[PDB]
Amino acid sequence: AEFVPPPECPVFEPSWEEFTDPLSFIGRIRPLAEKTGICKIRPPKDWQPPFACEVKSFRFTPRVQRLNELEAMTPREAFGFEQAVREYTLQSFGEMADNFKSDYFNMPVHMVPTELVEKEFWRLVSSIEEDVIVEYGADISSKDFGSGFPVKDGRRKILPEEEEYALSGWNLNNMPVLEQSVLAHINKVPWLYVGMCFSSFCWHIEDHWSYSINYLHWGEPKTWYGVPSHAAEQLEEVMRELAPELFESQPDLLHQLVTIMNPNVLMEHGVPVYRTNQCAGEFVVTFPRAYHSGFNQGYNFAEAVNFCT
Ligand SMILES: O=C(O)c1ccnc2cc([C@@H](OCCN3CCC(F)(F)CC3)c3ccccc3Cl)[nH]c12
Ligand SMILES: [Mn+2]
Repeated sequence: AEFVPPPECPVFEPSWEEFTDPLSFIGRIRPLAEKTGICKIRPPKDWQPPFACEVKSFRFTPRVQRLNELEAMTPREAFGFEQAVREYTLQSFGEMADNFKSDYFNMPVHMVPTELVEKEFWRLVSSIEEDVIVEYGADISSKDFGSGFPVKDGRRKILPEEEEYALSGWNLNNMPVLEQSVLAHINKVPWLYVGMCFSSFCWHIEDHWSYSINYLHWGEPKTWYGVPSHAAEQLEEVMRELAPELFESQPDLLHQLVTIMNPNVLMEHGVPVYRTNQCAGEFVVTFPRAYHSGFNQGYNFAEAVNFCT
């Protein structure tokens, strides 16, 4: 009945020598990590970049997420107007996020086990008797208020001890993003995610089957699920069988907007699924054509970008 957590994805703790070049390190761990779709990378203990976003002016209107919107398809009066719209600052969103989680679980936010949030999230996704609605500060461009990493673009002050992180190859602004093609000779910045408890992203792969790298700057963990690329067709077949028939004929780019599926359903159909809790200061790398999904344990701040090799 209750959710069965998938097996854990690989976690790498590179030494300072191995941490010199990201693409070199990802290329070496590839024989294992590409068989799990996702992997987690813990930087050395003394690698701690500062938070370089413009906090005072950081404002956004998050998207409203109804956890059980797909199950509800199986209409309500005045549908399409369920939730009033709120604009937040970073502070007011965190106050809302902490108040929501502490009130939902009736305990301090840091005392809620990650396994309980995970079990409750997937129960609410399939629940028709309880309509839980959360908000997600998703797809906030790093050009709006700056990246979470320090950037030497002469827009915000950089301290001498912070210049190492502005020049680091693990700075998401310094990842290679230019794909090779003939059209590139004839003729992208990171995105930010401000999460709260139960805010989520559904199953998808990246454009051009690209790699992606994800960094959690601060906050409560982000729970991930990943499927290796050799099982990509198996996942799409399970979707074709069990996803809502009204969305069956939709192209992949549109279907991926609502490809919500319990990982146990995929595992029951023979699809290998791996999980991880990405904590503050840790990287998550997704490999080409590796389907991934997840949700946030609480108030946190993430940065993500697609990169090419
Ligand atoms: O939230 C995280 O941590 C996280 C980690 C990894 N991948 C994702 C992907 C997303 C979301 O956007 C995907 C599509 N957009 C990607 C960025 C873009 F600029 F190209 C514009 C299109 C999303 C997807 C499905 C349902 C809800 C949400 Cl919110 N969130 C992720
Ligand atoms: Mn993604």
